[PDB]
Amino acid sequence: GAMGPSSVSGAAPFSSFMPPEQETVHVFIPAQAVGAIIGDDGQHIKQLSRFASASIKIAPPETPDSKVRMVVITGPPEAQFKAQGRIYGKLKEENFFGPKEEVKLETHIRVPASAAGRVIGKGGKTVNELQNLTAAEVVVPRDQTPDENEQVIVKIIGHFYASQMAQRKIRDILAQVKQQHQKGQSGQLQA
RNA sequence: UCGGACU
Repeated sequence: GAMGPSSVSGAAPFSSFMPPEQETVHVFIPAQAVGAIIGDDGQHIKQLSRFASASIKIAPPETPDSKVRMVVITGPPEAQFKAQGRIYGKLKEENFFGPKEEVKLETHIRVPASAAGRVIGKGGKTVNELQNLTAAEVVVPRDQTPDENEQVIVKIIGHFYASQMAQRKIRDILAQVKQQHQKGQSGQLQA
């Protein structure tokens, strides 16, 4: 509903719209915590957009899991690190579940189905390593349960410092797997 | 040494 005639035609058609084809993570916070993030004039979450340099979209009560709300963080690692830690710490400052409890969010990151059992380490090894030492609990889907685009989602349950280290290591191994797949023997023992 | 677990 923007009926702008646009009669002005400059040699430089400055397009004010931006396509968020950036790295998109989905992390959810309890519905009570959503009130703290969104509640501030209903724009503080949208402030995160420019602040974290990302396209911030908030989930309405659409999905049956509406006991929580999934936030759509579309942006580079800049936004991933900034927004994720920002909201994570925000749950702490808001004295919801911070002084008497540790904030435990679930970050969904994009992993290829062909590497689902790879990011979990050599048989749930990354879970043991990251949970015990880093306090980052990493969980994968049962076997894979893949999307047609061979997409699976792996969850990070922990704390800001842990989650960042975990998601970095996961994508670290992950990326190098796909590279090894391409620049190698694909996935067969022929020679 | 690239498998599958832990919820």
